[PDB]
Amino acid sequence: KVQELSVYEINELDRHSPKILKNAFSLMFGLGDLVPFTNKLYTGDLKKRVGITAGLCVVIEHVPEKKGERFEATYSFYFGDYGHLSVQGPYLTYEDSFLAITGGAGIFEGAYGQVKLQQLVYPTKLFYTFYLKGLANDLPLELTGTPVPPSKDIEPAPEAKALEPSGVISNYTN
Amino acid sequence: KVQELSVYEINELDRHSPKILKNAFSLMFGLGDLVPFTNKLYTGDLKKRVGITAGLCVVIEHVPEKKGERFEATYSFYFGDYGHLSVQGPYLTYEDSFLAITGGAGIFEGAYGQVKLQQLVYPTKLFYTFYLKGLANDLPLELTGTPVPPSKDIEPAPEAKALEPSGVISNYTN
Amino acid sequence: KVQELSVYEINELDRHSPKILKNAFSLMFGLGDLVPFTNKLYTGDLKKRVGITAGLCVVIEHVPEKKGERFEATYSFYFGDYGHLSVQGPYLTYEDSFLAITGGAGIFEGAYGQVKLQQLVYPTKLFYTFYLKGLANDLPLELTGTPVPPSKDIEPAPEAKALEPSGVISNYTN
Repeated sequence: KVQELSVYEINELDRHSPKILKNAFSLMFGLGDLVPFTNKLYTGDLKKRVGITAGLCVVIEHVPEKKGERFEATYSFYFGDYGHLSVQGPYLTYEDSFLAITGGAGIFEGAYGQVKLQQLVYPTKLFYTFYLKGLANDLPLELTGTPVPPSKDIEPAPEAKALEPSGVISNYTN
Repeated sequence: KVQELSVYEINELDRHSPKILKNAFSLMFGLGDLVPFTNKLYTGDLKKRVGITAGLCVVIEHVPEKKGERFEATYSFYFGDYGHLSVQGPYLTYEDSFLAITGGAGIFEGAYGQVKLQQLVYPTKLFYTFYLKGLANDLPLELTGTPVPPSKDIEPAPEAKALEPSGVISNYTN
Repeated sequence: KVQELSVYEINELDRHSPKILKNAFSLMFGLGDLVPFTNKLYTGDLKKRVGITAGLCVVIEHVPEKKGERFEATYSFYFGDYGHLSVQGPYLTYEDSFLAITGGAGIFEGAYGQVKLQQLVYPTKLFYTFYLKGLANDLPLELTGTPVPPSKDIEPAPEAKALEPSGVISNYTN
């Protein structure tokens, strides 16, 4: 069975990220450019800080027709002591995409399926919906609150941005 | 149940690829050298352009006794509107290898198994056979035409090279 | 059915590894720094050389309060003619972690699950415990011997370090 899990990834610009290694033949982004990154991750209902994303975007090409870039991305999503999910696939700055769920650990051991990536504000706000298969158990209720509908205006709960106990999961990843 | 899917990956020299990021203290490839890449991808029967490969080869070592290199590769195969497959594992310039199928998306959601990489003409032509498990449905017929047996002299159909509708899949990746 | 598999990873200083690609503006590791690496891999009982590890550590952040680093790692474990296992996940220099098994090839085709990483000497000796599902067959007995108790003092069997027939698996990876 599929268990839907939604999360918001927010770049609050306080993690030295993105770091752009610029090597391409072109002034614009192009093959050769690498972007290691790490953003914050919140629950789909925006009530709690869960952890971080972490990994590498490999630039594949500039896409002038779409005024954007194609990256190939390899990264993980960290949920404090619950574990993590890993993914691989396309990040297009100009449109939504789906990535492969390559596996997980902790409660996410056995994870497979795909995840939808929706960019809400370039490059600071993204919304994901994992269509998760393979998990041993139902997801914890803490993570499965009704998601806030995605739009450019979303913000995590103030207590979650503030790292108050009510706004974080235990040992949220940082 | 295994569904075999074969494709040809061709470097037509028009995608700025490969891009070599040099760090090893050697005239030869060595650990430290990174090689982002993206080549064109055609059906196993060579009749249609499907998309591209995209990702990163990490040089592991030069192998003088084999006159070649070992890379560790993490990358995806894009099939236009159908989705993508992702892989991880060894690319040896000097011999065939098997890589892990880490997952997929679109029609390839749930994909697992291994893929055989056959190096046909270095560095411009490779032939792959995915031994695909976990797919929801039989693959579309236009992807499963009897493959052209691999040889150094294979060429995509002229319609596929020229990007005519009869020689491409819908929204073929570029 | 889960099959447990333990192996030792040792940096014997003869593979040019690790290579530190320094891009962060600090003397400390930081986002931007990339570390391609490849170490030797021995059985859990330390009697046999099996192969190598090979891949890339991406620095995510320095963790000064823990006197260590967080990396996001993408790499494979090579077992000679047996095949390989691929992983994605966290490597923290200051505490044990679990990584996702993203897939495998050979006897490891269909592999999934998670793997524990335990550092014994930073960064030259590590001990892993794979929790493997999905395999077609029971693991070969030469890989499932009782592990040597993990400590900073572990050493491969003399025959294995010297690459004598009795101390290696067939076509052990190098």
